[PDB]
Amino acid sequence: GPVPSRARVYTDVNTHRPREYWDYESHVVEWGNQDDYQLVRKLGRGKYSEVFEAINITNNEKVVVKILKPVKKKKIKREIKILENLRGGPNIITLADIVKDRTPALVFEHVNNTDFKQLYQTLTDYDIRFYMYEILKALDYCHSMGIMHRDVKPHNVMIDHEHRKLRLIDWGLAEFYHPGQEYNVRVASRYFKGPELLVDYQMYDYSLDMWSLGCMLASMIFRKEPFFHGHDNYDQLVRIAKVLGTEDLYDYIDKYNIELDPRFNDILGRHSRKRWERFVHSENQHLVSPEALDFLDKLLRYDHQSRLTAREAMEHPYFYTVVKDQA
Ligand SMILES: CCC(=O)Nc1cc(Nc2cc(NC3CC3)n3ncc(C#N)c3n2)ccc1C
Repeated sequence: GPVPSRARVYTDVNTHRPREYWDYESHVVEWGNQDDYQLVRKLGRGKYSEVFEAINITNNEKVVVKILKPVKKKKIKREIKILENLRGGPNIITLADIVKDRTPALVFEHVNNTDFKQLYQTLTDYDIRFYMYEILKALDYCHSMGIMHRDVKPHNVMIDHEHRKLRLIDWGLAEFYHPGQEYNVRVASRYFKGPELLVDYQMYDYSLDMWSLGCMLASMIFRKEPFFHGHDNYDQLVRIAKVLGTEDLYDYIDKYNIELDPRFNDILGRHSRKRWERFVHSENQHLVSPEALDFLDKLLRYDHQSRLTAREAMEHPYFYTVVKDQA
């Protein structure tokens, strides 16, 4: 069977906490008063919810309400517990309230978001570095708190551009990291799935989030959304292999003694590792630096153990200007 793996960092953070921190099955939800909110307008939909703008009539605050579709009580408890554990951390969305009426509804802080597919197009080199740094602060925090997001992607990053304000949202797929735990690989949107998910390696960790982040960075600096455009989960690994190369993929599989689905054998083929130069063009060149490419290269690795940590990523030369400016 497959070789075990442990997170390089924050390995035992949960083991050292009282049981109640991570044992979300035991959590008892604190319900607020539904009558404090009036729905204003529909914002959109999710896999597990319908999302509204509302107003708290107690204090006239704008709020966002996520009314949950039918989900197991333990999955709702997990998201609540994680949001409560992370509350106050840098750039983490605030869960304001939990209400029922017998559908349960999560009430969040409102972020005045600029349209994903209209904001990114205006971003400068500096803007990308700045917002990437802000996401890294949220990820280092949640990882340090023993939590994997497992769904990092543009839709889950709210940006109020006028206020240079960012929040990482939608903790519905997030989970506590426990050394030895075999996690569900059916997580994350296709284009952002890490190689560990695609090859069915269950003993993954915080490093999953760093792959997803690298996918985001590539899409932003290269003006290519998505970067890895697979047709399905199988073809998704092929798209990755056409860039990172098949030699390193098969090295990863060997190292962990992973049993590769036989479907893959006739589709992965043989690919060279490509230089990042082939994605640079006259339109995107203003976003691309040696620093950007070095950083990206160090996130997008097959081997989860070799990817930068959040805290290592924050020390990369790509961010030196940002770090100086924040003083
Ligand atoms: C809260 C529901 C969730 O977890 N995901 C989600 C959010 C959403 N839209 C949104 C949209 C906004 N602001 C936009 C209207 C100006 N905000 N602001 C804060 C939050 C939050 N949290 C937010 N979610 C649309 C679809 C889904 C699935």
